[PDB]
Amino acid sequence: QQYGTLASIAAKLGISRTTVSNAYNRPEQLSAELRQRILDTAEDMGYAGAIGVLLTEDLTYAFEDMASVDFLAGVAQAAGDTQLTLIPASPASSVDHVSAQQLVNNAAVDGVVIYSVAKGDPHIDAIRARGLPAVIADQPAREEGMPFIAPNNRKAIAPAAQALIDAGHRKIGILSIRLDRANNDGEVTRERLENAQYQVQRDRVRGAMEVFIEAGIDPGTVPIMECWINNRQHNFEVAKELLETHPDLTAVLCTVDALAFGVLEYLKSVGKSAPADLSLTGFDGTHMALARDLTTVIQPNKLKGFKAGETLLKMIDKEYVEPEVELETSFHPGSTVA
Repeated sequence: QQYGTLASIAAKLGISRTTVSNAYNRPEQLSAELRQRILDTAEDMGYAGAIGVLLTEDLTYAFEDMASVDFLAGVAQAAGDTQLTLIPASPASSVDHVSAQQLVNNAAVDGVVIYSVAKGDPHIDAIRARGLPAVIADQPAREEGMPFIAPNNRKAIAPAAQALIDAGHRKIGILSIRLDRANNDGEVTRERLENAQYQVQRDRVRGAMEVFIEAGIDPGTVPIMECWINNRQHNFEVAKELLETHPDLTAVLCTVDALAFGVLEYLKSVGKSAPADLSLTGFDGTHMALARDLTTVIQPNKLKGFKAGETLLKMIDKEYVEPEVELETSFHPGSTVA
């Protein structure tokens, strides 16, 4: 729309903004000819169902995890006057198909945007069994009949791990969020990582590790901790444990900006800061990350959401959509280098 629209219309016609307003709210205040002129001039100026989003997190996540809120803004922009229904799906390993299928079959939507769900998640199968048009964002990749939108994580993370190596860091630690259904906080074992169903996490860990290996670092020396639940409180805890357990670490590479902030809130509690005491990297590029000028990987989350919702709507409208789209990311040198 853009600010001052009524004033512009009045200016172009040499009348008052109230004159223009009356054309809309008080037609009787002016002649049928001036009303038409105001309306046409407005024209020259350019002046039904519901879709869902399956979140394998607590409904709060959609409003407290800033990366997800930027994504959803994007889905909100594609869907115009379309009702948007957030569907809270439990990520617990106890969930079976009957539970997932009842949740899904009771979602009053014409389509669903699957947001960052583990590969092999029973909700995915439930959606397929219902034949609900669906688009996937971030993960899971390679689902038949379900368009996929995401950046190449193994590659998008390279610039961050590389930046750490270029500053001569070798005692590096890694932090991640949920890697699998079976709950796990703290140390991540090779087995949990290798069998991780939460691609993105697994792939961002892998891509970073691949850059460290090329640097000479032996994988077994790089500690990897995780927090099953992604909270401000858990991000803090998992950061304390890693730095408290491996005090010799000079840098910490995070799979998500949130984790980096848990590392900053932790360093802060012990009088330290970053860099100086510790070099850290993030991934996402949230508004807060950029304000702190955190070294991180910028990901266009709002665009990812817009393409997601658009792809969904075109699907429901029997339009053509690309089966796979790779979103580009860009490294943000930031100021947590040293």
